[PDB]
Amino acid sequence: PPPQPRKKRPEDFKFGKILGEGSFSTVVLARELATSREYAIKILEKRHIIKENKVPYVTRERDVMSRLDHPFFVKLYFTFQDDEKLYFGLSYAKNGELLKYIRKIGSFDETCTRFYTAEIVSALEYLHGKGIIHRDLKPENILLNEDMHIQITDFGTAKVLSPESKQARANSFVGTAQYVSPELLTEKSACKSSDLWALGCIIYQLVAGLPPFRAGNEGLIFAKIIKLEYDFPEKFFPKARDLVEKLLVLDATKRLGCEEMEGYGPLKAHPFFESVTWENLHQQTPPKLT
Ligand SMILES: CCCCC(=O)N(Cc1ccc(-c2ccccc2-c2nn[nH]n2)cc1)[C@H](C(=O)O)C(C)C
Ligand SMILES: CCCCC(=O)N(Cc1ccc(-c2ccccc2-c2nn[nH]n2)cc1)[C@H](C(=O)O)C(C)C
Ligand SMILES: CCCCC(=O)N(Cc1ccc(-c2ccccc2-c2nn[nH]n2)cc1)[C@H](C(=O)O)C(C)C
Repeated sequence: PPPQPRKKRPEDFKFGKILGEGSFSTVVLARELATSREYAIKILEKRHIIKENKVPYVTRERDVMSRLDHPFFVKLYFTFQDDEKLYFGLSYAKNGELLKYIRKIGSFDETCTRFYTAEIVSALEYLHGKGIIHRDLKPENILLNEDMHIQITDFGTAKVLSPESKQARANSFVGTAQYVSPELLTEKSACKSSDLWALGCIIYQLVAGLPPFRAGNEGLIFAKIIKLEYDFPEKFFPKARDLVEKLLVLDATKRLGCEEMEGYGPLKAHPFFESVTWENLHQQTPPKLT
């Protein structure tokens, strides 16, 4: 086989605190003894994922993450298993979820909204260029590294579209109610443009402090999405409002940035992004949130 480092094993690490608990996974900070490097190790119990029919999501996460090579994504460095567990060695995003910052500060100023929006747009341009739909983009899945650059995660519900068939639509029903696109609800398929709908909701949330479609329960949220039933608060940055209006469009072929709208060029050219230097965002110093 191709030359590669020795496969790792649990005894190669000292495990420390739990960083997160999921319904079928747990993430633990670990130090690799031989290097002193720190990883976030996602651990899944084989019996549990077998019983709860989660193996396809686990295999999907490994397959999609292994294809990514870009600074705005959590990195999958290695995987291994033992008799009871599967292990993913991921980069550790020390500053946690973007959602945490929205909640603490209430909403972002225009400079920070623009910067973080531009990072997300650049990450989506990369993903869509590889024919990958995220399908569950939301602030909880946009992590922040030590330098406050984004690290998008949660690829177990992502989809690699088939280049051989020029596949544009994916059929699995996945996502989170507040960010799900109208085409997934009504046509039961998603496309790359479904991520641009989620982007619109995220920009709105950064400025307004709440996602645009919101209610106590999921069904009520769905009813608002399909009617495009939302409003802006009064002081919303005007160019950001124009951008959100060009993303939160019911017809998935009419969202700025989608292929039918001639792609990322026109989206990056939107007036909200006038000052952005798109070429090397990950090398730029992020603006301070407070
Ligand atoms: C190492 C974890 C357990 C893996 C394994 O070895 N197994 C379970 C299983 C389940 C689902 C899949 C799967 C993966 C991707 C896409 C679809 C599916 C799937 N498979 N069925 N429905 N969806 C693979 C393995 C055996 C088997 O089922 O082969 C059992 C006997 C323990
Ligand atoms: C409907 C597919 C059902 C499963 C199956 O049958 N497949 C895929 C697969 C993927 C992943 C695993 C897996 C997941 C977690 C941990 C270990 C494993 C694993 N992988 N190998 N052994 N265990 C298992 C099966 C065959 C194969 O893998 O070839 C298809 C492609 C014919
Ligand atoms: C049962 C191990 C032999 C199967 C094997 O070798 N492969 C399939 C594979 C690999 C890794 C996983 C996996 C998924 C989630 C978490 C950990 C692991 C894991 N298990 N062991 N290490 N990582 C599932 C299936 C290779 C590959 O598809 O990459 C082939 C191409 C050589």
